[PDB]
Order: sequence, then structure tokens, then C-alpha cells
Amino acid sequence: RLPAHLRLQPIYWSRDDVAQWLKWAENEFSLSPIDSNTFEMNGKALLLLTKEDFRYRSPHSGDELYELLQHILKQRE
Repeated sequence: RLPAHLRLQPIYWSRDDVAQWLKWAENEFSLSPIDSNTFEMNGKALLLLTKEDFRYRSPHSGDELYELLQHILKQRE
């Protein structure tokens, strides 16, 4: 249900796309707010992080954000 620029496969997201994803997720999932620059990297890099890495970058929402990314990956072939 993403901002239109994010409807691509995540491996194609820019660093700014990742930031917009965080902003969208915080509102969509009622998350504790994080710096939208928390993951200073593009989508290809984001896909190399493990769930533990996500929790380290965001203790309050990293587990959710990781599973959200997984859920998004179920969308496109």
C-alpha cells in the first residue's frame, strides 16, 4: 500500500526510497518514530542486513521493519 516510488522491487530502491519507506511505515504501522536516515544505504544494501542488524539500527522497530521488508518481497515476482 506503499508510496508510489516504492512499488518497485526493493533491490531497486534508492537511499532516498529507503528513507521514504521508513516514514511511511512509521505512520502505517503506528511505530515509534525513527530518524528517517536510520539505514544510511540503498535497497540492495538493505537486503544484505540480517534481522539482528535491523534491531541494532532500530531497537524499537527493527523486528517489524525487517518483517515488513519480507512482506513487501512477497508482492512482486
